[PDB]
Amino acid sequence: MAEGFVVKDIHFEGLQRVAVGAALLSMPVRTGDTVNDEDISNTIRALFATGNFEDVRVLRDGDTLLVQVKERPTIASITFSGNKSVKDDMLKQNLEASGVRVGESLDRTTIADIEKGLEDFYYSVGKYSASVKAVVTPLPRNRVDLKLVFQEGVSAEIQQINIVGNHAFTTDELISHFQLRQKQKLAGDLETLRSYYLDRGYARFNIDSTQVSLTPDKKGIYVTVNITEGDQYKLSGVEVSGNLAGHSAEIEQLTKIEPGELYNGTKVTKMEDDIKKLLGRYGYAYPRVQSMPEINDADKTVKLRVNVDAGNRFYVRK
Ligand SMILES: [Mg+2]
Repeated sequence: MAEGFVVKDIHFEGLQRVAVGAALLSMPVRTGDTVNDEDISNTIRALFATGNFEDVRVLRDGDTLLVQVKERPTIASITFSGNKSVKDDMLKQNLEASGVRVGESLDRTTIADIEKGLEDFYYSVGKYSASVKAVVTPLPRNRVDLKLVFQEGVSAEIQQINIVGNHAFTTDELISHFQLRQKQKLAGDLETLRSYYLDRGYARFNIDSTQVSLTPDKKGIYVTVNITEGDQYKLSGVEVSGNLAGHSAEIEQLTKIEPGELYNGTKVTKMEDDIKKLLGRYGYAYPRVQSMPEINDADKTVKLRVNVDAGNRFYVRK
């Protein structure tokens, strides 16, 4: 039951990029409230959850609730050095989708993760021995320069690949398509494998896991891909909704199909691209188009749900 004190006011220490107003709105307490250790735990927990801080302290000072913080440094610049097989822009992109980019905060605890995530990104191009080293340099105004040093290592060529879980198609049939029109890279093989099934009605197809064993000289790899085929599915309908910018009728006309035709992953992509192209011809250069299947295992059918948001109509007068 305890009691706790009544907050007469709140003092902050450490705020820099975080507005005091935004710091207060993110806190579960304000002046006038009676705060106890439980509330202080909530406040500390809440401030940390913003992701803005590297450390939060909250303690009573007479009638004042004192909030002391250590904001994450701001990433002023990211430099990739030593890479060549994979270019700067691609590495920049890979980090951006991973919560890391110039102008944002660097969570100093996640560093090892950034290094490992990049070394792994390298698996996408046949290099399983890459090593990445993050060099963080402290700047003024709590800023930081992030430099990543790469030793890409040797590329590995597929020595052998096995498929486990394929009954509908023979392993040789499937592998026969990994030889383009060593040959193709693993990443390409998986992409080809998936499409093979998705283009033939296997709406449930899934690559469950991929085991890759690197040879002692690290120049070859042995692959085992474990898949779940599932059954073939009939497409029973295509539903499109969202913000169609007054073109539902034309887009609706692009969802035309043969009721009950086989599900086909590629036709779906084509449909979407066709919708994008249609909206482009009206001033919309960046429309959001996503598709989610509604699978009915009962009678092996699929309803395709397409969401569309036309976006910003960009007018440019010369
Ligand atoms: Mg470079």
